Amino acid sequence: HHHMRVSFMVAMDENRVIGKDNNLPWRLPSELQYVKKTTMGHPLIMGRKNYEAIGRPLPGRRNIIVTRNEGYHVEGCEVAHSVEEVFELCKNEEEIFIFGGAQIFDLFLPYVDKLYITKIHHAFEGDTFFPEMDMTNWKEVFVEKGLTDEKNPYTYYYHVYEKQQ
Ligand SMILES: NC(=O)C1=CN([C@@H]2O[C@H](COP(=O)(O)OP(=O)(O)OC[C@H]3O[C@@H](n4cnc5c(N)ncnc54)[C@H](OP(=O)(O)O)[C@@H]3O)[C@@H](O)[C@H]2O)C=CC1
Ligand SMILES: COc1cc(Cc2cnc(N)nc2N)cc(OC)c1OC
Repeated sequence: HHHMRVSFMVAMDENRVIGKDNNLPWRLPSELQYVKKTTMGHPLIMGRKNYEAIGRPLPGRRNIIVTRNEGYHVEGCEVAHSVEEVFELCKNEEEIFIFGGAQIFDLFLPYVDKLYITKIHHAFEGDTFFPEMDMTNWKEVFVEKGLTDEKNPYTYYYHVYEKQQ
């Protein structure tokens, strides 16, 4: 139905960990620079817990917060309460980025077209995971080594996948 391309933005470890105590388990500013680069001028779709961990709006992108809380408001952000209400707010967007966390990944699971996933080669302690996925009809179309250095102390790779509709 939806006219906008539903994309997933995620970084996860060797065991699909994406979260530790409502926080990222690693510090990788270069990966965030890639995220900022890839997502510029596009909607970011965030579960309320994800947004509040980030703490403030992110520049040059539509910020959309998913919550059941009907009284919930945030400055320079937009609040949706259902997948459909998002599709409404995004009815004229070309591409949209589901940005997390896990509950919000689960929610949009059946709608994903494209998949921007950063794979990190390390086993972090974590409580929050990226959902298991049926990769039938999916094709890896891109992969490249991330920048490892003093400020980015881990080995990671940028993967992009596309569902053959
Ligand atoms: N490594 C990565 O790429 C990423 C990691 N993370 C990490 O993941 C963790 C957060 O994930 P998680 O705990 O799942 O939190 P979420 O970001 O998914 O927040 C879930 C919230 O969204 C709202 N919500 C959930 N389902 C619905 C629904 N069906 N309808 C309306 N609103 C709904 C609820 O908000 P409310 O209770 O207010 O109504 C719920 O508390 C953190 O550790 C974070 O740092 C997050 C993004 C990316
Ligand atoms: C850009 O800053 C943040 C980003 C994220 C989520 C995230 C991080 N990386 C990737 N590849 N995908 C994602 N969805 C989660 C955060 O929570 C701590 C952030 O705050 C610093």
